[PDB]
Amino acid sequence: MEHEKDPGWQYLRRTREQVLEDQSKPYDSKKNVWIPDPEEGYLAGEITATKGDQVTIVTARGNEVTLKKELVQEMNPPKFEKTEDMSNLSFLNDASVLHNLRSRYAAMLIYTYSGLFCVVINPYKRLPIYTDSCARMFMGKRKTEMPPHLFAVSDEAYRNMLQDHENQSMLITGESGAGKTENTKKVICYFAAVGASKVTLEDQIVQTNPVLEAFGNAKTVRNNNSSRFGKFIRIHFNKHGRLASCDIEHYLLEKSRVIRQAPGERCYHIFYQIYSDFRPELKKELLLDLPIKDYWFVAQAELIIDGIDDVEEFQLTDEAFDILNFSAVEKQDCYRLMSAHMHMGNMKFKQRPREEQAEPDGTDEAEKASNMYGIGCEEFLKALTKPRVKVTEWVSKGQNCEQVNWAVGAMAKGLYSRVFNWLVKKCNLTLDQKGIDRDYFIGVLDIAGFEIFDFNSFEQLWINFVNEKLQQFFNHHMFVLEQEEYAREGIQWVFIDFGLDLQACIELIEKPLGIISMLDEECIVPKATDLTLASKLVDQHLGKHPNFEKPKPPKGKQGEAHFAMRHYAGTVRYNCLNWLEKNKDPLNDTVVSAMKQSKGNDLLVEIWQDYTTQEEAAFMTVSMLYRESLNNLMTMLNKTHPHFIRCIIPNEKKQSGMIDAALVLNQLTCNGVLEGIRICRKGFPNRTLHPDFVQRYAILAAKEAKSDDDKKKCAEAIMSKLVNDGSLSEEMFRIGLTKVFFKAGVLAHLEDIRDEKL
Ligand SMILES: Nc1ncnc2c1ncn2[C@@H]1O[C@H](COP(=O)(O)OP(=O)(O)O)[C@@H](O)[C@H]1O
Repeated sequence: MEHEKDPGWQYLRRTREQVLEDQSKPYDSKKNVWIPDPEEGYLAGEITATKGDQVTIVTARGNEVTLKKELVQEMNPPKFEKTEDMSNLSFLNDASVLHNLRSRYAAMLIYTYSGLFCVVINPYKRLPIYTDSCARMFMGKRKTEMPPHLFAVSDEAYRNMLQDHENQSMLITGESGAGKTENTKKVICYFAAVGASKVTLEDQIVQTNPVLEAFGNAKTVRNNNSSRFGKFIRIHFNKHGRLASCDIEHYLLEKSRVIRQAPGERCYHIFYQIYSDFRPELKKELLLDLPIKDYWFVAQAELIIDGIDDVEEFQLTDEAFDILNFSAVEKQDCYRLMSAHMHMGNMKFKQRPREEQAEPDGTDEAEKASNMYGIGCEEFLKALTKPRVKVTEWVSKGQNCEQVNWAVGAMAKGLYSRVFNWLVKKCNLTLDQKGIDRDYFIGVLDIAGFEIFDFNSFEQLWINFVNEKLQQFFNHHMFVLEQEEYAREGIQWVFIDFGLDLQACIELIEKPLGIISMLDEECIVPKATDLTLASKLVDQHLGKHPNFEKPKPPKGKQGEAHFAMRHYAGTVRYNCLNWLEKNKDPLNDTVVSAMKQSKGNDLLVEIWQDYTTQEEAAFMTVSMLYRESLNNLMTMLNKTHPHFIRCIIPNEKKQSGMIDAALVLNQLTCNGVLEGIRICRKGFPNRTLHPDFVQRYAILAAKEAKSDDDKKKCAEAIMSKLVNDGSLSEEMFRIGLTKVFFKAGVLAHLEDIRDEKL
């Protein structure tokens, strides 16, 4: 044809010869089954005997086991090998979902539908499925008429927007390394392609990527180019489909990374880009006269990334600034602040014997940082070692070396955070051009899933709270669609909103004197500590809220913990150490004041404009800003039609084609996929329009099938015969106004009788 000529088609759908070979395997619906297996998650076997509540099974490895029947899962026939939408399987169970995804992944078919979910398993290699010619194949095509692909989901959202006159959202989730960033970039490019009719808006949208990834992405153990911030990117269009504008919102930037690197990790890419040989004189202008290995804040672990050329990356970043209309002075002032950060991390201090007051231990690095900030080194060091506190008089407050080091790290994190916020805001101004009406938008949300670590803190609480909200959002969306379908089919049975399954945990976190409220209140109580917070939380909730628990003893390498919560993804042990400090984000106000007075670095003055000093003043916690931000995100998502992309990391080795079955099953458990298949299975997983049912099953009831001119009455007549024959129960189906609805396993049984009689 023409589809089959494109190189991407072999990575989208098997040939007829590969399919017939897939379907050419021995199979007995009553013999071949799946059993639990520690290594492989599930293992194929054959029932050789059955005895009451038990079954004897020879597994694929040859051994013989005896199991309770409740552990045995039905295996799908080979005609369902590599099925494109798993809600079509005859048997909707965990073992079959795992098998189908693994079979597709082995053939580098990385996209699979699962009803409302689009699952994508990271290929860890280049696939030719994202080219212009591949994208054009999906434009205007019915999603059900094309193989699974990110572009089919994207094009359906775009057509929905135009035909339904409603905003859309694309929610992309998954663990670190699963593929979120890559999918997000390709979605944005697809929308910029379909919405495009001497520097175009589309060009500038794309150029945000090098800038935002230089300052917001870093090498981690899990991912060489890990985005350390969540993001919501809205692509605005007029009512004719024309690209109009784009805006970006960022969430939870990882601030600790600019002062600390764990083994195997790097700081944000930008420091190594600036230092690279792309612009050799830049190091000299920035007074970066030591090897990069000697700058403590960026050199605690790795300095290079296998496969990444920081020279070429910096060229792309430096050019992107220009394309995005940053001025030469803005760009240089930005680079100077990055230099200042590296110099600050190398400043040393000491105390003389029996002195509590820190003094500089040499001043060369402080002078270089001050030069980058455009301020005097003496006032900078005085602000740092002897800050002033208003109490109606300015008093000087002494600092020891521990306090100075704390203050330097806090300043460096808060200054970097504000540079990043400024880069986003500047991008947003560039991308907001005159010309095209902003009638609708599609919002792309890319943020990490649940995080359950050995040690869970304030940052994990917020990301897990976010994901409770997002999973409830999915559950509610699924519930509304089911309810609306039954309603218009005249089959309404009354069921409770699936989103209520997450509401108790959400309330524990978000209600008055729930977790966040108690933190906000305690953070301002004189003499309060992390321990008084924790006792208050236990006092308010333990034994009164079922999702609040005392934590298990530190098994394995779990740290100490003050309380535990039962999240959607499991039980999380939280440690409240430093939560009061994290919630207030205190800075050295005297240092900020000196920076806001700088005459040598206008960008430095700009990025502190959101901060009010003591002198300017003469309360908003972090969680209050986060709560407002999340509430605004959710209010907006609930005024859109959402689409769901679930990225899966296949293994821990960045190995293409290899599946770690335990790791994959765990993600499918925690990301809603397996629970969605269960909920599907327990309802009416299958629906067939009356005419197609009549043609499908006439042979089982040929007189009934032709008994009436009205196709609905013919379908009813067939079903009445099956119920009369005993080969169907009235409970197993429902006749709708336009479709027949089938409980789990009922359609397959009807296929069995149809094939037998055939
Ligand atoms: N669809 C894909 N095609 C090619 N490579 C991919 C794809 N998805 C992920 N990768 C690879 O895996 C790495 C991690 O993916 P990424 O999207 O950065 O994960 P996440 O953003 O979820 O942390 C990428 O840098 C890239 O090498």
